Amino acid sequence: HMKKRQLGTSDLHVSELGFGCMSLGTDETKARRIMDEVLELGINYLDTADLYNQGLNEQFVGKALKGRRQDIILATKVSKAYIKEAVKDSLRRLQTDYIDLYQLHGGTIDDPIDETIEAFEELKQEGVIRYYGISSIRPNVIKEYLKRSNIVSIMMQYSILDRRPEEWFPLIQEHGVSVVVRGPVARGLLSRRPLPEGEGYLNYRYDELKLLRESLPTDRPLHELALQYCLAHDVVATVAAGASSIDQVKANVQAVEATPLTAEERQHIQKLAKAAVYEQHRE
Ligand SMILES: OC[C@H]1O[C@@](CO)(O[C@H]2O[C@H](CO)[C@@H](O)[C@H](O)[C@H]2O)[C@@H](O)[C@@H]1O
Ligand code: NA
Repeated sequence: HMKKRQLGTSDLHVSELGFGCMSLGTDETKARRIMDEVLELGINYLDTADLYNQGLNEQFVGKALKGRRQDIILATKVSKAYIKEAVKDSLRRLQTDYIDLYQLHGGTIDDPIDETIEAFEELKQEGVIRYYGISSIRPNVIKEYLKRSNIVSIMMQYSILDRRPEEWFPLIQEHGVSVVVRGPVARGLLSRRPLPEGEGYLNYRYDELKLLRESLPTDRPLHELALQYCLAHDVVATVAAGASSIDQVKANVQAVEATPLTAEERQHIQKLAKAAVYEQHRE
C-alpha cells in the first residue's frame, strides 16, 4: 500500500514517505524494533542525516540493514578530501560499503563548486555512492548544481505554510531532478497541536495561522492535507515527516497512503495559503 517514486533520473525508487527525524533511543533492542516496524510499513528510504537537529544513529541503522541492504535506499550527508573521508566514516558505522544517496549540506555559492562536484563524481565512479544530491533552500546554490552537476535530488523545507520552493519547481523538474521534503507538517503547525499563542511562522502572523487552519478544507485531517499537498507536486519524490514514536510513524504512513488531492483540492489550498518566495541567496 506504500507507493514509490523515482528519485530524479536515478535508478532509486523511494517510498513516498521516508524515514528520518526520529530518535531511536539508547536501547539497541528497542531501536531495532522501531526500524523493523518502519520497514514493515513499506518505507524503504532511510535518511540518517540531521533534519531539524535530529538524525538517525548510524550504528543502530547499520544493524537494522543486516540481511536486507539491497532492499533499502540509504541516504547520508556531508575540500575533495573532506567529502571523501566523511562518507568513509558513515560507511564504517553503517557496516555497509555503499551509500545510495550522498547529500551536501551547508553549500554556498562561494564554495569550490567544481572541486565539490568532482569529489562526488569520483565517489560515484568508484561505487562508494550511487548518487548524490544537495540539501538547500538557496536558489543560487540550486541553480549552480543544476547547471554544473549530476545531482538527482534537492532536499527542501516545504509545506502548505512554506511554499517558497514552488517558485523553483519548474526549473528543478526541467533538469529531471526531484525534491525531498522536510518539514511537511510545518513542525506541528499543520497538525492537532495548538498554535502557540502570539507566535507566527515565516510570513504568517498568529492570527493568519489561526484563520488558515479554519479556512482550509475540513473533509481531511489537517495532517493529511499537509502531506498530500506536498505529494500533489510531481517534482516531489518523498516526504520525510517528523516522528517521535512508532505511533507517529504509523500516522504518517496512513496519511501518505490516503487518496491524493484532486487538481481542484490543490488549487483550493493554493488560493487560501500564502505563496511566499525566498528573499535571500537568490542569485
Ligand atoms: O503587502 C501586504 C500583502 O502581503 C501579505 C503577503 O502574504 O501579507 C504580509 O503583509 C501583511 C502586512 O504587513 C502582514 O500582516 C502579513 O503577516 C504578511 O504575510 C498579504 O496578505 C498582503 O495583502
Ligand atoms: Na522565478
